[PDB]
Amino acid sequence: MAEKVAVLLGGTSAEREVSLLSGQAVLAGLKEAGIDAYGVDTKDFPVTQLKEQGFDKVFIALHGRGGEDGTLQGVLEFLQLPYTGSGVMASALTMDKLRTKLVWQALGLPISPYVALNRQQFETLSPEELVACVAKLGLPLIVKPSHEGSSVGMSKVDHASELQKALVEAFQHDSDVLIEKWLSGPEFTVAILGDEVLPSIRIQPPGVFYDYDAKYLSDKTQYFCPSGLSDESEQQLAALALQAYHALDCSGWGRVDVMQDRDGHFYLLEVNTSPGMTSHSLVPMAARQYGLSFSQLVARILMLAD
Amino acid sequence: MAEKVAVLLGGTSAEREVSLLSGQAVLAGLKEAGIDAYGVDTKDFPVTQLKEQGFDKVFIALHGRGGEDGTLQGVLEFLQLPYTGSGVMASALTMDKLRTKLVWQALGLPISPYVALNRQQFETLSPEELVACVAKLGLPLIVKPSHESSVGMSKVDHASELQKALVEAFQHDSDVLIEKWLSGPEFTVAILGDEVLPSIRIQPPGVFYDYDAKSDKTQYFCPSGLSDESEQQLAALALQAYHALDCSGWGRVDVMQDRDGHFYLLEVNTSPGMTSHSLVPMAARQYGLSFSQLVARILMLAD
Ligand SMILES: Nc1ncnc2c1ncn2[C@@H]1O[C@H](COP(=O)(O)O)[C@@H](O)[C@H]1O
Ligand SMILES: Nc1ncnc2c1ncn2[C@@H]1O[C@H](COP(=O)(O)O)[C@@H](O)[C@H]1O
Ligand code: NA
Ligand code: NA
Ligand code: NA
Repeated sequence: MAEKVAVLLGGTSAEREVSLLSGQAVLAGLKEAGIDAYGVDTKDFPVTQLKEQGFDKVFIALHGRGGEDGTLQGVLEFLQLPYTGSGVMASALTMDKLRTKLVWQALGLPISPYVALNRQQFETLSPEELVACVAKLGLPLIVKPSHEGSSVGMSKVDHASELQKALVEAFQHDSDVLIEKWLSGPEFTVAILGDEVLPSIRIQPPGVFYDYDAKYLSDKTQYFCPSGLSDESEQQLAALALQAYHALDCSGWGRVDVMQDRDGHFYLLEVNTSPGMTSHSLVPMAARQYGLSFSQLVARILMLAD
Repeated sequence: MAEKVAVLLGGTSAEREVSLLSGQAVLAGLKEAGIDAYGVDTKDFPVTQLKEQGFDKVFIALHGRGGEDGTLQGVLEFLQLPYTGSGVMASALTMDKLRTKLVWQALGLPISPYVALNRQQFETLSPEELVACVAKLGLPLIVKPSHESSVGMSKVDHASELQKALVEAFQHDSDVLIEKWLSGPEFTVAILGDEVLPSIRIQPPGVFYDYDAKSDKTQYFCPSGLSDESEQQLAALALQAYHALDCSGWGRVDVMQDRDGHFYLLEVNTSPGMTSHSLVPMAARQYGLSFSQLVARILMLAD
């Protein structure tokens, strides 16, 4: 019989409202393609019952916790249902910004100079020792929790005297914290669809961070596709992005986040393994510039689930 | 109302028979400690219904696929049931010999000199170019799939044997590793929470400690023969390796020495065997734990 496809949407993360909109858009595009798709709001329906309900394949339009972090991927693996996007390991690994950075560094891929600190060091070290620990990074600094957490707990530290309060804030959210040399920007994202690298997008957040307000709420964020990069720089960025995505064992689709420093060198930030899928979200924008309609995009993502 | 504990055992992986034994043992030990535990053969009972069935906490005594690789951990995270051993990421990461190696490498942890090949490379490059890729490693070499001790491993003694090995490895995975051969001896270090248990020296019948080994020629030595000072160095290295991969609860770290007596990290196993002939129970005996104490302490680390 024809495949019955579940579009997982909404859920219970902070990104619920955006996921409802992703899932709505995905459903309409699947419908336009003639795919027998059904919206499943996982706040109300347990994912562990999908095989029992008669689904054959899963389109993941969830964002954040319980959607893009390996938990859901593990449930679908247990159910033996094919599903979109990256597998368990890559989905979880991409949430862990420390271990993402370790993998990339071992491979020789570029990341901003940084220092990692765990809670037992933080409790053991004085403020002045903590300042000395990061002095090699210069000023300003970015301090963040190591794990992805809807953008929370990050600070830009302009003076050494401010480090302590930034560490206290970050350690409210995670027991590993990262202190990074500040990158000037600009910021970019590079969508990946199976083998294919899509046109980059330049991202201009309204504030210091491309955070939850910037990504999902504000109209002040600006995006540029094409990005403005030269052909030679676009080629270099594309190859870098694909290397970063493979480094983490990603598959199906995703997006790689990159920033430049003052001299134009690219640095890798992270990979998003369940990107927004509203009609004007990044991946649909990159895909339209590449030549795919929204419908074709979601059909392709789904064809890559096997 | 005492907590009701499921001991997940058997399942459907290649390791099912071993897992039945591990599970049987675990179940007996938990009950011996006063825990209200039940055996649950996951071949017959779906892990998705554990909460519906009234279970409060889970001891995972499954091995291999669907047991120690993150998939089960994802289901138990969804159900919000506390469980033994490492979480989703560490459980999955520890299956990937490549990305394990990369994490350890970036932290400055000791691993055998190696060269990683992806498939683009195998199929592009000619047999002579591939010999040349790994020249700097010398001889002899081990060739292995990045996932799965199972199939696909070779020992390569001359450059001319390499192609054959790369072909056997690439039947099984698209990241393949070529490493400098380490002389041994080989050791394993069980970790229980924060505590490192006494090391075990492992003498396999042949070249690999690999399943047939995990024969009845396989020999284990505990004490391992290391000095107190080396045991301390090993214990610290092992803990660092385990924490590097985000492991928790318990597990086993596999390490080898080289010709200069330095230790090199091999892998971390996140759901170890618990049979009468298994390594973690032997280390636990050596530390002065009963098997019942051992399993209760592992369960106590689940919350
Ligand atoms: N080292 C850095 N320097 C400047 N901006 C950063 C840095 N790290 C993160 N950001 C900003 O914070 C956002 C979220 O950080 P992250 O989740 O680490 O990518 C990025 O998309 C950037 O806008
Ligand atoms: N580089 C190496 N040199 C020597 N023996 C190895 C090497 N790598 C693996 N082995 C053997 O193969 C077994 C399984 O390897 P692994 O799956 O990488 O942990 C180990 O327990 C060792 O007995
Ligand atoms: Na992810
Ligand atoms: Na529109
Ligand atoms: Na594992």
